[PDB]
Formats: sequence, C-alpha cells, structure tokens
Amino acid sequence: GMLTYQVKQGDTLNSIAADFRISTAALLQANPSLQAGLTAGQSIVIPGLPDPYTIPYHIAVSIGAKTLTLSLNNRVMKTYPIAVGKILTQTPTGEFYIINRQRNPGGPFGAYWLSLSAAHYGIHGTNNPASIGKAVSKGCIRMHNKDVIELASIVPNGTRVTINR
Amino acid sequence: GMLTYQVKQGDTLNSIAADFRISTAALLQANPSLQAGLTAGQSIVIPGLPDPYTIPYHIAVSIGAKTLTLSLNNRVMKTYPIAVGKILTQTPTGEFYIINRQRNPGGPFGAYWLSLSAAHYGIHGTNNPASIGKAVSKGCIRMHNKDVIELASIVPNGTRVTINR
Repeated sequence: GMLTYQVKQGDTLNSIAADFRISTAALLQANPSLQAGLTAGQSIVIPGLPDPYTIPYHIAVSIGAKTLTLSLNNRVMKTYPIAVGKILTQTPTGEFYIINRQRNPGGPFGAYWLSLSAAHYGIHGTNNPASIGKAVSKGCIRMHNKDVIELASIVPNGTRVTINR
Repeated sequence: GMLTYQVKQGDTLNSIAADFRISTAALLQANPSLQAGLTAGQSIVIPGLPDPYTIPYHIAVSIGAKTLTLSLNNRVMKTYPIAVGKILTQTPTGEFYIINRQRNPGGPFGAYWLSLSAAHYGIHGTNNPASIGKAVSKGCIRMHNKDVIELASIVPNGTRVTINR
C-alpha cells in the first residue's frame, strides 16, 4: 500500500517534503496533482513508505504522563518513560509517523534516532539518563538507550505515532 | 559541478543520507552501485548540491570565541556573535557545508534554519537573543534573527563551514 497524507493549512510543497525527509521533486513525481498547487484537506501520497494502517504496531505518546505506549492491534505491549519538550519548546501534538532511522548517532542522541514526520523532530536515545521522565528537551522525545533500541527493533518505518497532551 | 564526499569507516547509507539531508533513494539514484556495497575511501556524489569548491564564500566558526566569520575570496567580510553548545552538548568540530535552509520556521529556531552536513545540526536564529555569545545551546549555532537573515541572503547552499575550537 501507500502512505496518504492530508494537506493542512499553512503546509507548502517544501515544508511537506521537509516533514517527510524527501525532495520536493520526488513528492511532485508521486503526485502529478501537486503541479496545480496545494489545498487544505487534499490527500497526497508520500513515496517510499508503506500504508501505516497496515502496520499492527501503534505508538501513543502522552506529554503529561511523560510516557510512550507501544501497542500491537490495540493491546498495549510496553510502556516506556520519556523526556519531552520544555515549556517554550514543546513536543508537537497530533498524528505522525516514523519515517526513517539511524543507528548509534551518538552524542546527545544516544543509541538510535527515529525520525518523525515533522521536520527537526524524532524519538531518540540520550547520554543524559537523568533527563528521562522530565520536560527538558527542545522538542524531541528522549528514551533510555536500551528502550529506543528495543523500540527500533520492533517498529518498522511507517509506524503511526499519536502524540497527545 | 557536483559535491563529492569521501566515504568514512562506519559510514552507512542511512547515516550519509541523514548528514546531507537527502533520502537514501536520492543518494542511490546519483550513485547506482552503493546498494551492493559502500566502500570506505571511495568517493560518491551528493545530489542537489553545487561543488563547494566553486563557492567564493566561506564560513569559519570559533567555538572558543563564540563567533561566526563570513569570508569572501579569503577576506573577512563580517563577524557575528553566536551561541554554541554546552560542555556536555558540544557544537561539533571539523569541516561541514550548508546543505539547505528554511525561512522563518519560528519558535526556538527564529527567523531561519540552515542545515549543516552533520545530522541534527544547523545554524539558526533564536527566540532567546540573550543566549547569543554564550555556550548554552544543545550543539546548534545560534545567531540573532537579524544576523542569520543577512547571512542566509548572502551564502548559497554548499558553502563550506569550518568549525574550530
């Protein structure tokens, strides 16, 4: 299948390409309709990704509880503690997808980086384990290295991530 | 005119793509043999970028001086005060390039974001002007909004960025 994205107010061709880590050229090639511009509500396809609804895994993040919940077929498997965005640089809310990943990025990013479908944002490890469970990040979601590693080993690219208050 | 990159030990396709902000598909399209095997010491081309050799501008960053210096044809043109990373979350050193740019992504990133050829690192403005001139960031280079706007209007993608202690 394919990943369908719905255009939101204030999206541009460039910003959408950016959120999904692809070139605008590739986005246009996959969506000839986009030659004529964008409109809020418009469904388009993001190339390179499977249909997220066909992936039985689902990730729910709660900013208030500082948790990331992994479900398989709407049954919780595992709850993890996480760090979230500080008060003036919060973790965005809404529906996202894991888009790509890099193993062992190191530094403050720890054992793994999993890109989310919002530019500059992802789920990553940490080299500051004391930060986990606190609102101290500049926006990304931080996990213990062992947790992000386990997480990455299970969920494939395209996995739904729902971030709530 | 093409940007060439010499592959390093430990480099993978994912980590190279992440550094240069392109999909693995775009990297492979420009280098059709890499999926059979990446080879340290070999050169590959990064698509979407001009040969940096051709760009007469050059940026020098001094972490100790907290300055970013723009040269043109090897003469200093402008020196800007910056914020750099804390002791535990350092601005990385070495040779980089400006890869891409986003106008007014707002929030903590201020009036502009310019990607550097190291994943998750960039030069950007700020909603916190008081931080400029200090080692207080998470590794990114911060400039006043007015200064990064000026910088971005001047240098093209592919401009060499040299970062020293």
